[PDB]
Amino acid sequence: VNSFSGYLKLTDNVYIKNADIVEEAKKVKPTVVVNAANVYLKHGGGVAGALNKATNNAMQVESDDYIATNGPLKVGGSCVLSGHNLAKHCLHVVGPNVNKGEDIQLLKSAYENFNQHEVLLAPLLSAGIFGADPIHSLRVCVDTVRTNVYLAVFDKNLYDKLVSSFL
Ligand SMILES: Cc1ccc(C(N)=O)cn1
Repeated sequence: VNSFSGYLKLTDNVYIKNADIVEEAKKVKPTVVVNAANVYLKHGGGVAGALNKATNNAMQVESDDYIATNGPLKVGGSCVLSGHNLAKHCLHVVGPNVNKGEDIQLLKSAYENFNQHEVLLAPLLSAGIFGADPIHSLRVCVDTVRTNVYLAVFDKNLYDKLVSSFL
């Protein structure tokens, strides 16, 4: 048993809810919250800008030190950093950004990072301002992630479309 409430069960391991991932993280304090990161860990908008704002910019300060030491992530890659006031850990995962012309085949590689963690609170990778089709992102999630993932979908309209179109 875990602390996640109000989710619809899609599969053995994937759950979904219409929720603000920031508000969900603040309530649950999960072991792992996933950030929709870019390779530079520049958290300006969307899930990343919202998560970073909720940490009072401490996520960005930590991220800048990580990049100064290690250089940029790979598209499809990840790093584990602090969860600050939101979670124990933040898994920063880089899905391909369609609005930058990145290979959508890298979405499966991105979701494979989730398998290193038994339970995660996450957004749909490459959705929102990353430009991918969220229906596709949910299909890749279900077909790739084997650990227990609790998906937070900000848009109520999109949430309802994801549920009603799910095979
Ligand atoms: C303020 C806020 C919360 C959540 C998101 C999101 N999931 O893109 C964006 N902005």
